[PDB]
Amino acid sequence: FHKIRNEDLIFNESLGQGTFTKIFKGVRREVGDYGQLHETEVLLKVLDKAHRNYSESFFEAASMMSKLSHKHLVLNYGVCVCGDENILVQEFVKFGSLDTYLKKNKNCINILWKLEVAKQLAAAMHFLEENTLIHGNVCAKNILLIREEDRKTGNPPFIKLSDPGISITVLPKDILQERIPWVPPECIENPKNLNLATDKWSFGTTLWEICSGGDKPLSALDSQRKLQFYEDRHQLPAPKAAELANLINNCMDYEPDHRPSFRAIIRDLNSL
Ligand SMILES: c1nc2c(NC3CCCCC3)nc(Nc3ccc(N4CCOCC4)cc3)nc2[nH]1
Repeated sequence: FHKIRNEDLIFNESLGQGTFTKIFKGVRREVGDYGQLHETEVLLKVLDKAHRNYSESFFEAASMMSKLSHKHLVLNYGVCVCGDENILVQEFVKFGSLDTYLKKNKNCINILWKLEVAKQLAAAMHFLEENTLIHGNVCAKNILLIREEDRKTGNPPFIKLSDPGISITVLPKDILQERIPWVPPECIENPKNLNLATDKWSFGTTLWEICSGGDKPLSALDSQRKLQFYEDRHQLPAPKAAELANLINNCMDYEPDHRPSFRAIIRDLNSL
């Protein structure tokens, strides 16, 4: 990772929090191409000091996203490690997270918008699958909107996938359980079971989110009831906008080997 000086980072407004993290908008002072000085908007992700013993997995998650270059993956700019502070410096994405956007605009996002975003997510996941790279935390909170639909020029929305955060292979079991039904049943059974098939299941859950106006599936269930939902081999209810319900259920197959390839998923989306 490129090291960024603490003195070159300005922290501004809080945008939210993740698992053991706090997230801020900020500014990076840098020398750009041609030696020109710039002050650039950036996303600053800060690992909680109390959880600094997770720093390796915190940074490894961003490393994954920088292994490859792709138009649908958020860019990492560098890191700042100062004292007990572990900071990831990333691309600031203008319109924020997809789950909040879907809720704010639930009454003016139509099925073609949802389909285009699903296709873009599937394109990203196909790229990762071809590179045998596991993401491990596909969810609408980890999708960011670079630009909105422009109905007048026929320009679609454009999304990027963000880094997965600290891996479910090291997180406390209670956090994995709270993340049902994004975490697949085999990973609840054994977090070592994390596999490319993991991301097909989570992709299904994320499609459910995309079709549900920012509702969170099973949010009314406490953790014990979420665990029992998997024990009973239940499926999520069809979204009211049900056009992708079959694909959701095909991806959320309790048998990992039966989940479709992302090539097959894209074929299904393109046939709609
Ligand atoms: C990598 N990770 C990113 C973000 N993650 C946030 C993490 C906390 C919840 C909101 C998204 N936000 C980013 N930008 C935001 C842009 C607008 C935002 N909102 C717009 C709608 O009104 C609320 C703020 C929020 C975050 N960019 C980014 N790159």
